[PDB]
Amino acid sequence: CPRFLKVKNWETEVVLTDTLHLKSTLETGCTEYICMGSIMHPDVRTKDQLFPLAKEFIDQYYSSIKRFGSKAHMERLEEVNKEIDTTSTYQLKDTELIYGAKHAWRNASRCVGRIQWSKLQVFDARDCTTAHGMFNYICNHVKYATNKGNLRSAITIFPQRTDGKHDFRVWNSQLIRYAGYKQPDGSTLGDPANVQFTEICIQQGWKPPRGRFDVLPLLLQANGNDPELFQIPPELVLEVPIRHPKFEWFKDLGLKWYGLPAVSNMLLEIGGLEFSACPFSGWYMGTEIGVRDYCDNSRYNILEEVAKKMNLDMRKTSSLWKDQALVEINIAVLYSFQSDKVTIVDHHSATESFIKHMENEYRCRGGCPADWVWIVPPMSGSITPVFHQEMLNYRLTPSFEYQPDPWNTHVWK
Amino acid sequence: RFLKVKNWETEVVLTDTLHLKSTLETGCTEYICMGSIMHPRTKDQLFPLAKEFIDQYYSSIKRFGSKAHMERLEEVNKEIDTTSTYQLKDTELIYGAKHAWRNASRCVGRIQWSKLQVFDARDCTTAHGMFNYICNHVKYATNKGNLRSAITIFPQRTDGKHDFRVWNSQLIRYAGYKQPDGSTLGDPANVQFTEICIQQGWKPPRGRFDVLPLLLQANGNDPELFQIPPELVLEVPIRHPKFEWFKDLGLKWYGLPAVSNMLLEIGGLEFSACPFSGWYMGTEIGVRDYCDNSRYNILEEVAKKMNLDMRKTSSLWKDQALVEINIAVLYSFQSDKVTIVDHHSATESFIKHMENEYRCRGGCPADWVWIVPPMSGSITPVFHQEMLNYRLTPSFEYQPDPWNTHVW
Ligand code: HEM
Ligand code: HEM
Ligand SMILES: Cc1ccncc1CCCNCc1ccc2ccc(N)nc2c1
Ligand SMILES: Cc1ccncc1CCCNCc1ccc2ccc(N)nc2c1
Ligand SMILES: C[C@H](O)[C@H](O)[C@H]1CNc2nc(N)[nH]c(=O)c2N1
Ligand SMILES: C[C@H](O)[C@H](O)[C@H]1CNc2nc(N)[nH]c(=O)c2N1
Ligand SMILES: [Zn+2]
Repeated sequence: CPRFLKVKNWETEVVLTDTLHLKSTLETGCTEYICMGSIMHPDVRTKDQLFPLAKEFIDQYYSSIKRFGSKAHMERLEEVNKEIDTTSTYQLKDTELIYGAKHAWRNASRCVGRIQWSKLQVFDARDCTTAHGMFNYICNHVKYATNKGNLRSAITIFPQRTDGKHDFRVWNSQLIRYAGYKQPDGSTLGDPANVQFTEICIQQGWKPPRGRFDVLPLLLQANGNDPELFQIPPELVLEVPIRHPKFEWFKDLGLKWYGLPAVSNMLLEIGGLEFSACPFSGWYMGTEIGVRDYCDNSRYNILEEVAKKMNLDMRKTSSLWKDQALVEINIAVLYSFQSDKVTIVDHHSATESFIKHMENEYRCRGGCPADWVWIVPPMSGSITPVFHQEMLNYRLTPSFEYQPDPWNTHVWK
Repeated sequence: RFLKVKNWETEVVLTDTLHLKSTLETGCTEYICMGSIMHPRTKDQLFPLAKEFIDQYYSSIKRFGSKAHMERLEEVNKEIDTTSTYQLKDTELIYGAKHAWRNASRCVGRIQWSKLQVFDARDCTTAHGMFNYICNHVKYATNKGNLRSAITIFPQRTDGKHDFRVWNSQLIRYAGYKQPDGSTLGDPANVQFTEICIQQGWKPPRGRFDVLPLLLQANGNDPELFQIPPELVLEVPIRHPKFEWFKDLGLKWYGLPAVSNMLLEIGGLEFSACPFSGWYMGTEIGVRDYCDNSRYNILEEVAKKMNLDMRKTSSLWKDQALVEINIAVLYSFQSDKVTIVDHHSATESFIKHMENEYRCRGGCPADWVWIVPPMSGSITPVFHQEMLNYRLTPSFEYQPDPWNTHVW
């Protein structure tokens, strides 16, 4: 690998130089003969595996606070090494945990929102022992992050993995999501994405209202025990009914969505340590709701219904009736959130901010890993600046990772 | 290993074995992906490449290891020995050109790959000859609006000092002019090429949509200017089926997209002039040509006529105007009976093509970054389709612009 890799923006002709890729730690899935850039996803660490991973991270941390090679750095190194040697693992200091979480976000190549990476409230939940305790921590997170509509990014970090048989897990994919119900006739009520999880909740004892927008209960696993069900207090769940500034009929569609996107099924990796329960939240880019949640054929799938209300010619694809309806739905989502003073960002503003962030990162850090396939929004790609921006994708640690769904691996007691 | 690609909407899983055939580099490594980067002979080099190609050709016609196949290899080897190169048979040229298209990972139009009219222009020696061949291509491909895919192939590279080149990036394009007030008139993408034409004696009309002359280089000589006969240049005035004011924008485009600056590589041989043409997908014109900030950049004017509120981005005024412009382009071509395909129909055909290719070929190299359309991405099926990208030969390649190489 050459020391300097250059990226060009084809619209501005700006050329940036990447050196940070030299710090890449993991595989992308690509090789010199194949690219897997559009592939969605292309037992514990031993003492000897853990040693260099910890040192790599501790070095990175002390370099970041301008104390590299200091007495405190050398002492922390020795202390960590001693701990790994005597206990097969180690515990992060609060400072290091905070640094690690912010950097996992900073390193998330798929995230367009990273200009915000240094403003992340970190909740240390490593003292948690029970599902009830996890419930308490999660409620506090939701309330803090929601902030009456003035959303604040946050992460709550539960105890790290030990032997792999005592994992903390949030079984939910996001803290707040809507149930989906498969009907005897093959139709689906609610969110089809969530049918499997909904069925699991029902089996565990959840009594479902069986509506279109039912907030799912939390299914929480502490210390490897069987997961337990909890209802999020509804006053903590901020929702926005969707209406359109021109179309008075849009409200009659009965759509709404929740304000807080809070992904809860990822794994946070810091210094070789694995935090299998680390729910984090930011705020929405409008297209996540207006394009994907509402218009994906396998999701709420509303294009036809909206197009019919718009009196559109739906006989030919070339009338672009779908595209026309898609825009109006996204206008409505943004309009409804702004009207209710719930933080949201449009895809133009978000990508423009991301470009500035990327330029700053190249300047101060020597690069910014970015996954074009994910960064470019799902509508109007080329009229956003990110479409024209060459990117380099690579994996830096600390990082957020995918992990298997817990019902697939859980040993029921 | 066999690699699986999944469609996340349909849950269809395909199995790729074809990638195992590639030997050319992608640009990525195990540690860095360059998937969004635009651009990541000798006798000794020549024979194995030739052999590789002759082998797959005789395999494709189910006569691998035949007397014909063996005689051909023997023939090619002697020819490389005694002349430092070799000449393709007509059958081989056609097979190779079709497969370069078939292997073009960035092309969403590949369901048409085996329907390609190949014009053999390897006997051409002068720019005048090049002009004749190109006029014939344009006339055949245009076909009064019923567009037909075609490629015209000029003599291959010999020593690199006698290249045939079409200096135009496409056979038909619009001039761009830098103005005193620092603005650009016409297509800003073509400002440089336009200046070269002017320098060489082209008298510019200095309008918004002036069809550029052809600038043609034969056998490494200085390029020469030619005017395409205007009756051969099919154009479409853009109007809108609802907005009667849209025609007042004075917009038009040409019907024939004919890319002329790529290099066609077959069996180690390099065809530096190989203009090829198909037909448009509407977004090429309506989104990129018309709405790129660096191109005609019409969103603001259009949004004005639509009386949209343009104070805040979150009104999505850009997205609204964008859809209407793309409706106009499709409507206009269709009303004039000029072949064009919308991004919905095109991507749908591409998914079917992928399925065909996995079934009969073991895979289909595809570049998601290029395949997904520049508007309404996730409401087309390719957005949800995992793709594998790898490099197969015969292929179309980029080459440097001739004005950065040519000594006059
Ligand atoms: C502050 C506002 C934020 C915005 C506007 C934002 C925006 C986005 C968007 C639009 C995506 C693509 C999601 C999809 O299409 O499914 C994404 C992905 C991602 N975000 Fe951000 N994000 C924000 C905050 C955060 C925070 C606070 C974290 C972690 C601390 C984070 C970590 C990630 C990760 C790891 C991904 C990749 C997800 C995956 O691969 O499934 N983001 N972000
Ligand atoms: C017949 C109808 C066709 C359609 C609708 C079509 C569609 C497209 C589109 C939309 C692109 C993206 C181009 C861009 O965004 O600049 C593309 C790329 C490409 N097409 Fe096709 N195409 C067609 C025929 C052909 C033919 C006949 C050939 C060659 C014989 C071809 C070879 C290529 C190549 C090499 C690329 C990649 C261009 C690059 O890398 O710059 N296509 N196609
Ligand atoms: C996991 C999966 C598999 C197949 N299809 C779709 C998915 C969903 C992708 C999950 N990632 C969603 C995600 C993650 C982090 C986010 C952070 C902020 C934000 N606004 N949205 C996010 C959205
Ligand atoms: C030339 C260039 C330089 C820098 N960045 C970007 C580019 C754009 C690449 C141009 N490719 C255009 C192209 C190629 C083949 C096509 C075939 C059919 C068709 N309808 N359009 C095509 C359009
Ligand atoms: C096949 C493809 O990789 C897949 O559909 C991806 C494309 N890009 C994406 N980009 C974002 N932001 N979110 C997604 O879910 C996806 N899905
Ligand atoms: C940076 C990025 O690679 C570049 O803008 C690409 C993105 N995808 C594209 N896709 C198509 N079809 N055509 C293009 O010119 C581009 N440009
Ligand atoms: Zn790659």
